[PDB]
Amino acid sequence: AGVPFNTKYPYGPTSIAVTAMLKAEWEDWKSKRITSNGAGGYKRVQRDASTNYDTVSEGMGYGLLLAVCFNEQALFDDLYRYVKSHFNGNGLMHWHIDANNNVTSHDGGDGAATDADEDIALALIFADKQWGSSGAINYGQEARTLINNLYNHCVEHGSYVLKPGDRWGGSSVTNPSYFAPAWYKVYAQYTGDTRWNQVADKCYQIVEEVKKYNNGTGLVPDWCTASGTPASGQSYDYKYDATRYGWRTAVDYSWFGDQRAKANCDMLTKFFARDGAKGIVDGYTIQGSKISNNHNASFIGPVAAASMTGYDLNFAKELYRETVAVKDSEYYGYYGNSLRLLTLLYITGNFPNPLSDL
Ligand SMILES: [Cl-]
Ligand SMILES: [Cl-]
Ligand SMILES: [Cl-]
Ligand SMILES: [Cl-]
Ligand SMILES: [Cl-]
Ligand SMILES: [Cl-]
Ligand SMILES: [Cl-]
Ligand SMILES: [Hg+2]
Ligand SMILES: [Hg+2]
Ligand SMILES: [Hg+2]
Ligand SMILES: [Hg+2]
Ligand SMILES: [Hg+2]
Ligand SMILES: [Hg+2]
Repeated sequence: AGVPFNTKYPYGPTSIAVTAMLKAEWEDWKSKRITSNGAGGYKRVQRDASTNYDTVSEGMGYGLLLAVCFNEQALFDDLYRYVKSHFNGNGLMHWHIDANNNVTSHDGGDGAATDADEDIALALIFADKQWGSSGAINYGQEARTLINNLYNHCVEHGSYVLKPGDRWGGSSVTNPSYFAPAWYKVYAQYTGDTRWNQVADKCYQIVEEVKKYNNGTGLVPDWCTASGTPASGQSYDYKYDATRYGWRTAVDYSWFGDQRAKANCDMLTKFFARDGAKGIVDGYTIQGSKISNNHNASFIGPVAAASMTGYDLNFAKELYRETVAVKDSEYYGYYGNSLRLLTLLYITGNFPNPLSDL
């Protein structure tokens, strides 16, 4: 079960590359990121020294996606027990918890962050399909409950706009890096709730609006309104949020053959081909202007993911090599190195649709 899946994506390349390397990188990530300290009897994904080993719900999502793909059931279950120990009044995880297991003050730590719970829900579907739900945790039941909570609290019911939190945002402000059409199609097929297809379509419509303002680069902003225009007081640049877009959105092409995903990801990949793999930096305006110049793991792997849609498979190979080569030092070892491992799973053929023949 799990890595190596030995599956072939139905569209695009099977891999742009490995199994031994992935397992070694997983053992390293697990050693550094997983702890029982401050985990309430369970396990949690901690951030790094730069934020004093706190936990964010997104990190729980990453850890569950990784743990199921690496066939780590006992660990998955303990991570999920920590998540459940932090569901808020809406059934969505508190977004920010300190190292002592207290929800944080002054930053809306009680509220949830949609991208985290979307990943947690997808990971639960994988767990159901890979291990079955008759054991200690009924993964399928937990997934259905979470998906229902996501739809009820995190989707505008008329427009289908994805909200960034359960108690704020929507058409006046949301986050393109949270957009996950392939996840939504899986939710629709797994649960039978077809409304998730309209949520996916709305994400593509937003990206189409953003094309009016991104000067043909394929870049997306960290935050924007439903008109694809700046969200007040929030970054409109392609920075540490937006970088996840190429990862989440290329998957719809590989799993479902979505031509909108390919058209968009080809644009993004083509933009990065201007400077090449070594030239990727950690901040651009959406018109392409560099605003930061660090070359790190938060930005390389997602471009490798976008490259899966086929703009240039030779460049894709170079991006794979760069993704492997650039690993962040440990003081800042949480975010980039997590995206690196997630994207490495995808671009090596080890992130199959959980509803497919595994
Ligand atoms: Cl997963
Ligand atoms: Cl993953
Ligand atoms: Cl949206
Ligand atoms: Cl949320
Ligand atoms: Cl949406
Ligand atoms: Cl939007
Ligand atoms: Cl896309
Ligand atoms: Hg995975
Ligand atoms: Hg997975
Ligand atoms: Hg939410
Ligand atoms: Hg959306
Ligand atoms: Hg937007
Ligand atoms: Hg895309």
